[PDB]
Amino acid sequence: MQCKTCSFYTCPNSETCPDGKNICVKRSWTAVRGDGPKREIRRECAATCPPSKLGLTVFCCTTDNCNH
Repeated sequence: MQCKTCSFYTCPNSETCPDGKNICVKRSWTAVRGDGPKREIRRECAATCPPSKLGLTVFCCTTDNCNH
């Protein structure tokens, strides 16, 4: 599989995903901690997505680098 999972909000580069998983994933939530951005759209590779319960905005993708 291949699913880019950067920390910024615009990583068009490519990033294959290891492990026996197979997908792209992202979760976004607003939260003012220090000086970061607003909606933290963290990302990662998995079967469908992280263990989010959808309370967080999950965004997965069944294809090569998708969720930038």
